[PDB]
Amino acid sequence: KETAAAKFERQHMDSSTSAASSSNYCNQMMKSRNLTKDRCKPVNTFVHESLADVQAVCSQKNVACKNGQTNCYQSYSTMSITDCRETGSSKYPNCAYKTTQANKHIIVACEGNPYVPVHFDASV
Ligand SMILES: N=C(N)NCCC[C@H](NP(=O)(O)OC[C@H]1O[C@@H](n2cnc3c(N)ncnc32)[C@H](O)[C@@H]1O)C(=O)O
Repeated sequence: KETAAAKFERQHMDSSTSAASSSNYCNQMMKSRNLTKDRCKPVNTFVHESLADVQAVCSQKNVACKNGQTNCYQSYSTMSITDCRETGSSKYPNCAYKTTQANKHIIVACEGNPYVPVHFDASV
């Protein structure tokens, strides 16, 4: 059964420098990562850094999470990311996305032993 850490990897990790894809990065990735299965996940961030650099964020800048938890962490360096956000005409199961590429500081929530990212909180 998928661990919280595994799920963050499937949902958010795409280690590859930058978005690369055949047609439309978000439409393809949101499908392939199973984020269109039971509905159109409305917004999803992919991170294009190594797993090691992302995991490292759990010991970087401690910040409050959007939901009021205190177990979130902001990266010290900007990171390559892509934002996927569902278009207005998107309707499950015909999920369609707008692709926005960015280099920003990521904020992840981290949990467990070992203490690793389980949730993608914000980009700053
Ligand atoms: N709710 C926040 N802060 N973010 C949700 C949208 C951002 C989206 N992050 P995500 O898919 O990794 O996580 C969203 C889910 O995470 C739950 N969630 C919100 N705060 C959380 C937290 N502090 N820790 C674990 N899960 C949290 C939300 O209810 C959503 O179900 C992204 O990819 O950009």
